[PDB]
Parts: sequence; C-alpha cells; structure tokens
Amino acid sequence: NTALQEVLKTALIHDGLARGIREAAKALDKRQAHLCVQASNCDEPMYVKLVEALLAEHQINLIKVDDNKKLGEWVGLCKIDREGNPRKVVGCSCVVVKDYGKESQAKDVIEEYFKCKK
RNA sequence: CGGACACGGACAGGAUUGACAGAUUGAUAGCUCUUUCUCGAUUCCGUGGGUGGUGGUGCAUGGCCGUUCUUAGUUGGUGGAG
Ligand SMILES: [Zn+2]
Repeated sequence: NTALQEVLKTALIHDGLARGIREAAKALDKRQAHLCVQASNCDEPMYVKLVEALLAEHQINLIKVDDNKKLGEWVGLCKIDREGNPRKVVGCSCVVVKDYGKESQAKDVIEEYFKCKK
C-alpha cells in the first residue's frame, strides 16, 4: 500500500531519468541502471519487447504502470500549475534512476523487488 | 546568430546540437549533399516584441572644438533724459 503510491514519488526530485523523444529507450545500454519503470499502455508490443530484451536477463527491474502521460507529472516537466495549462506533456515510457542521492524513502521500492522476484 | 522575452505549436511510440569518409568548395565552412552515428529539453517553428548598425539626418540635438576674436570688449542696480 506504500509501494505504488508515494515511494516512487520520492525518487523523482532531482534524480537522473530519461527526458524527451531521443533518450527514453536509451539508458539500458549503460551500467548505471537502477530501478526503471515502463508503461502498460505502449502502442507497440516491440518497445516493451526491447526493454525486456535487456533487463529480464540482467540486473534491472521494470515496474508496469498504467500509461506514460501519467509519468509526465513524474519526470520533471511540470505542467500542473496555477496559471498554466495542466496538459502539456506526452510523458515518458521508460525512465531510469542513475543514483538516489538521498536515502529518505528508497527502501520500499527495492523491498518490492526481492519480495517476489527474488 | 551573438533574433532577449510573451503566447501557441512542435513535442518521450522520436523537438534539437555536433560530426569521419568521399563528387561538394576558394576553404579540413557537416556550407550543402550521399550514408550514418552522436547531443539531452538545451532548442526548433509560427506571431508579437526586443536587439544590433563606422545605416541616414550635425539644418532634430548634447558634449567638445574651431571661429568673427588676440582685438579691448560687455552688463545690471539706483538716479537723470525721453
Ligand atoms: Zn539612410
């Protein structure tokens, strides 16, 4: 009840992610990948095929979330605003975390990992 | 581009930087082209708006300077004359 709601929010303040239309499916080629997250709304079944092509045989875990636009208020391009339009992003389908930087509430997402995925 | 900002568009399922080789050039200017890797919201597109200019106008001006002007010249106050 803590995993899906707020402990992924606390890993998004100024952490490393993907951003824009040229590096979303990029960070799997690097040896700095912590917890990543992929949408269960992807219009092609080859993009999600491409991200599981690496991580399923390696040390990297995807979280299946609802869509990518709802990750748009997660990535950092702030469109929820007082005098601004609350629909400006078409958000990311695959962001990663290079590094946590702080250790407030990061145990709970990795506790989700080795609880069932072993 | 060294066109700031403001709005909209473009916009993670593909906005934008940079670049080896070669016809390509005056030029090892990725200038353009063929091919293809790379850069991480930085931008790019449109519209308003700045901005820059050894661009005009010295008869729109300021400031400085030259000149009649190297000669002795100039002016109020108060009385007097009109
Ligand atoms: Zn002119």
